Amino acid sequence: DPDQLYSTLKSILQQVKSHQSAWPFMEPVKRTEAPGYYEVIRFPMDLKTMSERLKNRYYVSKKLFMADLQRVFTNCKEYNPPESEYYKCANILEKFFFSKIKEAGLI
Amino acid sequence: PDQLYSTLKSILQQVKSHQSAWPFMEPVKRTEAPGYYEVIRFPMDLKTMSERLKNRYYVSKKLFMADLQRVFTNCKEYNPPESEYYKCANILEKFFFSKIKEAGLI
Ligand SMILES: CNC(=O)c1cc(OCC(=O)Nc2ccccc2)ccc1OC1CCOCC1
Ligand SMILES: CNC(=O)c1cc(OCC(=O)Nc2ccccc2)ccc1OC1CCOCC1
Repeated sequence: DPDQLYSTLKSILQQVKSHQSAWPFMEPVKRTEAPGYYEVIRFPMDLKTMSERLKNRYYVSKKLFMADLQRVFTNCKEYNPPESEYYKCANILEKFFFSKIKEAGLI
Repeated sequence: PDQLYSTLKSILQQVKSHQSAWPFMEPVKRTEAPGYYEVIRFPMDLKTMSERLKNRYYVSKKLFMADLQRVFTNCKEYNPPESEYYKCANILEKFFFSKIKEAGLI
């Protein structure tokens, strides 16, 4: 069922975006704010871009959606220090993310 | 190539000796983890990574990172956020990233 998947992913993504630790991940990181970011990170990802991909019917499987969302987190942990606010936010939001996937029974 | 090999060996060994590595040392058994292999399609562990290393599979940083990252993401996907295993995954992942940055791999 394609619109089953779509509705579930929309719901999940929207809850992730509304989470209080989502703020670092809402938009493409700007080169002005992140020194040499696009030299280090070859596959940049963010929640805006994920919203568009969703709207564009790109997420035809769980696996694709997970991959982009995990990329958000791995980009962040690759680039930032472990005790930085952004790294902490990545793990809080990841925990939340997994709890919402488990809730939905996405399999 | 033996530059890469030595660096990866060193990193992997340090990861395996870390006090939070214990959940990841061997393949998870279906007897101990209900429906694990239904949820997790690409299982990974540090024993298996040691073998792959010895087997000269890790010809690039990217391949090594991928398998090690998979160890953590498998664990977080399957376990509760406040479970001991989930906590260990993040402690060990932090340690891991600090060691790869130290070596100038990523
Ligand atoms: C997911 N967001 C980031 O990874 C990020 C990192 C940023 O880090 C700057 C920096 O100097 N980081 C750094 C510090 C020490 C060592 C290496 C990198 C700055 C803005 C960043 O993007 C956010 C995008 C919108 O929210 C505010 C900033
Ligand atoms: C990386 N290891 C695991 O993910 C794991 C999960 C296991 O599942 C236990 C379990 O019931 N987890 C669970 C708890 C609440 C809800 C769903 C699953 C069992 C053994 C597991 O690994 C073994 C424990 C450490 O010793 C060797 C491997």
